[PDB]
Amino acid sequence: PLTNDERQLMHELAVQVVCSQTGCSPDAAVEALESFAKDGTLILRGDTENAYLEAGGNVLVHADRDWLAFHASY
Repeated sequence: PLTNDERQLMHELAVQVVCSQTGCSPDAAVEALESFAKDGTLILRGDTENAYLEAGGNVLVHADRDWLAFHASY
């Protein structure tokens, strides 16, 4: 399972993705992600190779699990 710090890092990467694709501000992107969370479609999951953050059935972020563990723990 993903740790709290790993989930936090995936959320920060998702905010970056939303800002990049929409030109919006980080606060705006956080609001949109929170809307997905309230609808129950903000899904964080992992397999032995990658972690994924999905919003509304679409993958916003995928990160190598070793890279994510390193950057979340150090």
